[PDB]
Amino acid sequence: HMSICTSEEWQGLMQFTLPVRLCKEIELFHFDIGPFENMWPGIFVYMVHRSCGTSCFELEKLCRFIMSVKKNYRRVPYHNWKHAVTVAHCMYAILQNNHTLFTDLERKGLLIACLCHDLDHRGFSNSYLQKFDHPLAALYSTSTMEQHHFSQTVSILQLEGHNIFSTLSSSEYEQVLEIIRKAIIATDLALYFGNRKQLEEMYQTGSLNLNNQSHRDRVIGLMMTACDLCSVTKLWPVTKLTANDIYAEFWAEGDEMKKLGIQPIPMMDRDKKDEVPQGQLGFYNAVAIPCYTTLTQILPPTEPLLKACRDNLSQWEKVIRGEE
Ligand SMILES: [Mg+2]
Ligand SMILES: [Zn+2]
Repeated sequence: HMSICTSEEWQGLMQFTLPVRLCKEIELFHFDIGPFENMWPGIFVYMVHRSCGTSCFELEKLCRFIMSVKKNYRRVPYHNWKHAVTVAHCMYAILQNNHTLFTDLERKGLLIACLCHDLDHRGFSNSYLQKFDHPLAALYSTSTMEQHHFSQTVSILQLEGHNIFSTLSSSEYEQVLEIIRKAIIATDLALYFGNRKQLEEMYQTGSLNLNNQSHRDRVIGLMMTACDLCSVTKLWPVTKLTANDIYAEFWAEGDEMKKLGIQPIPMMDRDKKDEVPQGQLGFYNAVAIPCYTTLTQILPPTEPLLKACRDNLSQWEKVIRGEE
């Protein structure tokens, strides 16, 4: 059921060399992978090597894994291969700035979880799947697509010559799969609200403790949200172009809902584009800003993400004032 890369594809990646000029840019939070499409797989290899080490994974298996992952993302407007690499780069930047707070196993697991976190996304939301009783909603009662993404991740690792984690001890192997499962499930925004509220309380009361596994799981979960939403932390033109893709996907879902006799929420209605700026303001105030605010309190080095998010909030406010 999984697509598999070709030999030409993974061998090509093995020989790829990242232009020297980008080495410096990739370390920055605001880096936009957009203008370097042919280099995306190579950029991921580079980040894994820098964060985890050039020998952390057998190169041949890592290249097969990456190119097969790319082949299992669909040609949808937003939850595609570009989104996966963008989210993984944000994780790389967060890890580089907070390196020793995380174990080697966590860094490998998180970069991989980010690349695979939307695997086989079809362009439809959990709301849609559950509303119309898709088979996936029966199999996965909550966090439907996310449980599916994790299942797809395991399926790729099971492809011949694709298991980049086999060299881990049996104990660490189970530990990394759990890190990945929890990280992918955390990308279900439905869970973010409670996770952020809990973390803020733990932080403020001083009970937050990183040697407490349940606390670590929650911090990692907020990092996942922060990376998944990072388009709001790029330079405005980038943030604006990405929003176009996000809505293109939403509108296609809304179109299907109308065919089934259900009026879509305004956000998914292509006939209600005038409501988008206010909708963005609402998302930033209720989701994005609080997310990066709490992440910055827990991990000070991530402050640049919050500053960028605040700048974009101001940009959406300018749009509402008619200053676009
Ligand atoms: Mg997702
Ligand atoms: Zn995502």
